[PDB]
Amino acid sequence: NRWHGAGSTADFQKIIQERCDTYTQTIRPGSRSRNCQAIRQAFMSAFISKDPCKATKEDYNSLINLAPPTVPCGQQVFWSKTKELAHEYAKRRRLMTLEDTLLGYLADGLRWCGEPGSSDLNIWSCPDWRKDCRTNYLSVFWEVLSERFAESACNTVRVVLNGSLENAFDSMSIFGRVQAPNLRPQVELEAWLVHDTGKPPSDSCSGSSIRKLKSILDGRNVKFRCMDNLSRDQFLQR
Amino acid sequence: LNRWHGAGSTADFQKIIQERCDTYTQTIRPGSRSRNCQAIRQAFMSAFISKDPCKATKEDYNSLINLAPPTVPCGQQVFWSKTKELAHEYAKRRRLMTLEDTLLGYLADGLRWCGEPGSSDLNIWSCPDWRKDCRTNYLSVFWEVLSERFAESACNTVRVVLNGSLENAFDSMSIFGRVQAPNLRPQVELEAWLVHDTGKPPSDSCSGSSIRKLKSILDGRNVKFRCMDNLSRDQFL
Ligand SMILES: NC(=O)c1ccc[n+]([C@@H]2O[C@H](COP(=O)([O-])OP(=O)(O)OC[C@H]3O[C@@H](n4cnc5c(N)ncnc54)[C@H](O)[C@@H]3O)[C@@H](O)[C@H]2F)c1
Ligand SMILES: *[C@@H]1O[C@H](CO)[C@@H](O[C@@H]2O[C@H](CO)[C@@H](O)[C@H](O)[C@H]2NC(C)=O)[C@H](O)[C@H]1NC(C)=O
Ligand SMILES: *[C@@H]1O[C@H](CO)[C@@H](O[C@@H]2O[C@H](CO)[C@@H](O)[C@H](O)[C@H]2NC(C)=O)[C@H](O)[C@H]1NC(C)=O
Repeated sequence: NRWHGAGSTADFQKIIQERCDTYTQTIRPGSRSRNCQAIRQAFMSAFISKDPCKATKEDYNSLINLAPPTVPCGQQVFWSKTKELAHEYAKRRRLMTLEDTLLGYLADGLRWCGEPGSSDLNIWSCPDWRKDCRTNYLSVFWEVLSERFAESACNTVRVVLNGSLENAFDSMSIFGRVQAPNLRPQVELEAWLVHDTGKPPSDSCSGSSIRKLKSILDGRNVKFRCMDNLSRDQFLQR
Repeated sequence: LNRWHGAGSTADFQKIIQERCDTYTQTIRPGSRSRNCQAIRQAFMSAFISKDPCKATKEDYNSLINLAPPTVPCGQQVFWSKTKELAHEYAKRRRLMTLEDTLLGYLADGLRWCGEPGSSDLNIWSCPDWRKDCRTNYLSVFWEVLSERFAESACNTVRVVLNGSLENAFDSMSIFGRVQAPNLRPQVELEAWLVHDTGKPPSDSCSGSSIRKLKSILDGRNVKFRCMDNLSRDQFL
């Protein structure tokens, strides 16, 4: 197919419904009950048969309202450029990243796109964010989910950043661009800049990029505590 | 066209929306960054103009709510039902926030609006009454959409000001009842303040039908509940 991105995950619909069952029954049973058939149907309806490069935030409002990415106060974890580590940290400390919310869990690691005049997914290729269009259903999903995740944050939240990069805070990242500026006001944020096993840090809490982050948080009336110069192992020990 | 049961659209609706948006974003609650009030007003108009006033859906307000979500800091939220004036004077004095203190709630408070298919203008003549005409009207749908997100957004300790004075301080069919209470997140703690007129005595209290009503809803959602009754209008304020 013509897009520069990999095609939709095979059997997407089955995966998201089975993941929904597993999540609602065995991961976060609670609660209030949710219909996973309805959630799957809402997920498909958001993007199926639509122009794969005209995704808007508004296409996802209904899906999100069925299961907002809300995490109990003091359990929320943000991350940027630290995928593996942040999730290991969350899993071990019993915390929740975006990928641990119902909708994040459904979509984590999946790919999807549709095609006008078709009720099927495009399993051949999907729009690439850089080569094709930013406004694609995969990228917009994560942007909008990220935004609501940031909005619903409460009490103490933590963020895991990459101390082996020149700028641990990337203002063009999803964290920098969508999450930090939408963080609920008056929450408290603790940041951990963590470096490879490995090697001396390339960024710190005193670096320019973190000062940029503090400036955004000052604006959101968010108290900020930053810790750095820790290796992955040292971090996971504290 | 004057066929509906409800008062027509507020005259100057568009001007009023723009003025209030400027006031809110510049003088009341300046944000950490700017919101484009022209864009907000355009989105508000586009939601309903030239549409069947009885075919409103929540989706019609997606763009608008995305421009200005009615969310606020934990512990800040004041809910109300049948206690508008009291609740708002309460909120003001304690520097808390009702829905009407959010950007969109502030824009829309006390206004009416509806359109008519094939017309680019508001219907100044009449608009659908939510009882006598249709529930799916742009005025009722707006408040339900806003109310739901505001309730969703609540965290830590939040409060609701009830009246009674009424045989049922908690009306299960009010917006608070259908839409707010049932959308509070688990572990949120709701304080209910049953305030009678003062005024001769009450009519309802933290014991009654109406509450086993509310409390029941909170239970089963995992919302903690504190009910303070036997309070007057002067005590409370
Ligand atoms: N500012 C407002 O006009 C407003 C309207 C509706 C709802 N709210 C939000 O919900 C709560 C109050 O609504 P309520 O229905 O619990 O309280 P009432 O005093 O019973 O009603 C307030 C106004 O809403 C109207 N109302 C109630 N149900 C509907 C409906 N289904 N459709 C249109 N209007 C309705 C009602 O007639 C009254 O003028 C309050 O916490 C606030 F957050 C605000
Ligand atoms: C900080 O960022 C770097 C760059 O992304 C990460 O290193 C990559 O990690 C992946 C996943 O293990 C490897 O497959 C790549 O080979 C690595 N790329 C490079 C350029 O080294 C690193 O894991 C991050 N560090 C922390 C502490 O999260
Ligand atoms: C409880 O409900 C009653 C009835 O709505 C409220 O009384 C009204 O208040 C307004 C504003 O002062 C008056 O103009 C109306 O005449 C009143 N209506 C009736 C039927 O009395 C009363 O304000 C509410 N009490 C509290 C504590 O909010």
